[PDB]
Amino acid sequence: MLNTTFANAKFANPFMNASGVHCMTIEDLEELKASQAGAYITKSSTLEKREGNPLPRYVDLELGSINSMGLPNLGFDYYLDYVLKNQKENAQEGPIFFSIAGMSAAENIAMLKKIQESDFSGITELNLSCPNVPGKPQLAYDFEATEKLLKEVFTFFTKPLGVKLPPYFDLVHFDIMAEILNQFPLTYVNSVNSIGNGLFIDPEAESVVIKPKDGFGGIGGAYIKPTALANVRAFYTRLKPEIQIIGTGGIETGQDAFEHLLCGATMLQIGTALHKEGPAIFDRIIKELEEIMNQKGYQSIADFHGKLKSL
Amino acid sequence: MLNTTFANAKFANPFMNASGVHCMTIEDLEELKASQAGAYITKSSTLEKREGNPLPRYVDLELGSINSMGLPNLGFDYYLDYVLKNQKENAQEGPIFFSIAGMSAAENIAMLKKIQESDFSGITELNLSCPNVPGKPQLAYDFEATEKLLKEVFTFFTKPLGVKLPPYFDLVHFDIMAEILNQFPLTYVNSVNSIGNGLFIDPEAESVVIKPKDGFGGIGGAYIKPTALANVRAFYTRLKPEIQIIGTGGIETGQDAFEHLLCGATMLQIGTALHKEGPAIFDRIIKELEEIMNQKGYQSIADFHGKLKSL
Ligand SMILES: Cc1cc2nc3c(=O)[nH]c(=O)nc-3n(C[C@H](O)[C@H](O)[C@H](O)COP(=O)(O)O)c2cc1C
Ligand SMILES: Cc1cc2nc3c(=O)[nH]c(=O)nc-3n(C[C@H](O)[C@H](O)[C@H](O)COP(=O)(O)O)c2cc1C
Ligand SMILES: [Mg+2]
Ligand SMILES: [Mg+2]
Repeated sequence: MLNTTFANAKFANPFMNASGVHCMTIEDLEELKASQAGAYITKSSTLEKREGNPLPRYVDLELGSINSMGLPNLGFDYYLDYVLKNQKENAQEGPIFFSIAGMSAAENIAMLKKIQESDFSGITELNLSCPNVPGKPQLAYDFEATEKLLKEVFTFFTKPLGVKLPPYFDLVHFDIMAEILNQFPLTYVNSVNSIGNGLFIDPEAESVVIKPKDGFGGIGGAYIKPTALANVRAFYTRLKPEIQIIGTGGIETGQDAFEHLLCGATMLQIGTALHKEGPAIFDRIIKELEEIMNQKGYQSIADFHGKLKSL
Repeated sequence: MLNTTFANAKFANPFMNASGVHCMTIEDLEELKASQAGAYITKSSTLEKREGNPLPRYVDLELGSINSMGLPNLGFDYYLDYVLKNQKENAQEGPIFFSIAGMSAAENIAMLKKIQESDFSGITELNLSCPNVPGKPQLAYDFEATEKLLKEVFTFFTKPLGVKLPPYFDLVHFDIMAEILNQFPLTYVNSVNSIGNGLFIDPEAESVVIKPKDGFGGIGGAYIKPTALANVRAFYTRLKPEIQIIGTGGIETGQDAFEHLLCGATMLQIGTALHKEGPAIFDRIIKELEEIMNQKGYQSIADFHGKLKSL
């Protein structure tokens, strides 16, 4: 019942891991391949391997999570080499997603050039929103810089490309971003990355809970679902139909998934919940969503996709 | 134990209602005066009385609330007339706060000029962040427009003035705003107003829960505490000491209050929790905070104010 068509490809279901969660190593990736996830994406990579920020840098919270990982990853070449080899095995339905988060415009262009020249036939996700890199603000909050980068990207990148965006909180910002994005042959928009620079405090110790950036980190989980749903819906009613949407944020139950789909998301990514539960979450949430559909008499996501009703 | 000095005035405790909650009518205000709240603030007013947005426009949520009130208020003259008469009675310790949220720069300047010319001896709060006025984005997200307005304001406004700000999620934005604000003889910064344009969905009805703006509304409550604490802390380490801070967002228990104070807030405002519990909340939360202080051996807020520890 969850069969999904996205980026002109077929997926068994819309569920995926969110970049950064359970996708650091080849072992992690193979575990996602073995799970019931409809598709999976690699950890955002940089040209060179990164150790990331000092620990502790991730903490589970009652209402979600907080983190400042600092883009730890095994490097662009590691992930490219992996996806290229798996591609040749045709051992999975649906292409693999490849996330990149260059430390600079030049690095992003360099990696995109390499992907374009390689035989990679999967999907690429350009991360314009990492909120945990010291001294490096979220690019997608600089509309001018974002448009400038994308224009250069599309002068050469012809393969499927999506952009991971930070959350927006003003309708005019959605209008501005949509106008910018609609001018490009983008495959999709992924809303949203973590709510940036939040803070969690241990009242007993009177201190923060993560070491980097004086305790400031990206917030995920139940805390951000209202924002995530709003972003998915706001872009759904503004983006040209050629640009599909991946919904990310606060997805833990079939009900949460149902809500994102009702808003307009086609694919769904799970971050915090997956970090806590492991790959087994996919089998659980798929069953929860199917139960909701069965109760409503729905046999396909098309029966309710994007049909959220206004009052 | 909670005696507080703010804007050169003395308050019995730091607790107040958040503008917009339990402060619409004179009756509401008198109820706050009768409560244990250390101080209170009026509903943000406009030059003309406003009916606000269509109902339903406010809904209680398990993790907080969502709303799109649309600035319903009885008009500037109603509130000014009230505070002026109440001022003459000397029936309360600490000045009353007066919030204004003009529909335009001209409207804000007009109200500020009227306050300046009146005998009002209390504190004024300029709302630069209402996220529920259709076609009117949050001014504080337009740094240029914000600085331009404040420069004009301070060419004539000499009375205590604070600004209610929306939440920021990028450290560079805190830097930019702090630089702008530090050039003025501002009395305080109030962080934060609601997380803007969030969405809540009733999965059974497959629809939004508020009527205006297709269901998009300001999010308050537990959902936003991480963001609220971060904003209070980020400005505390960036603002010149002359500018104090009012912490607002996700305050429901003494522990939540303790956390805001630990971050650097001097006064504390309660929105969602007060909306749900009523003025009795002040008695409860004051006792909860005092119990926390007693267990830690603290006899004054100065014992921990702004002392949040980094790792
Ligand atoms: C530990 C951790 C690491 C993350 N790293 C990345 C990353 O490398 N690239 C990216 O686009 N998003 C990253 N994110 C953000 C997620 O992809 C997702 O957007 C966020 O957690 C919101 O979803 P959630 O509510 O399900 O957690 C990370 C999140 C977490 C919790
Ligand atoms: C029903 C309602 C009305 C509000 N109206 C105003 C307003 O007129 N002026 C203002 O500065 N903030 C207004 N706010 C926002 C609050 O002052 C406060 O910043 C927000 O609710 C975050 O605090 P909380 O987590 O305790 O609810 C309103 C909030 C609610 C829930
Ligand atoms: Mg599989
Ligand atoms: Mg009283």
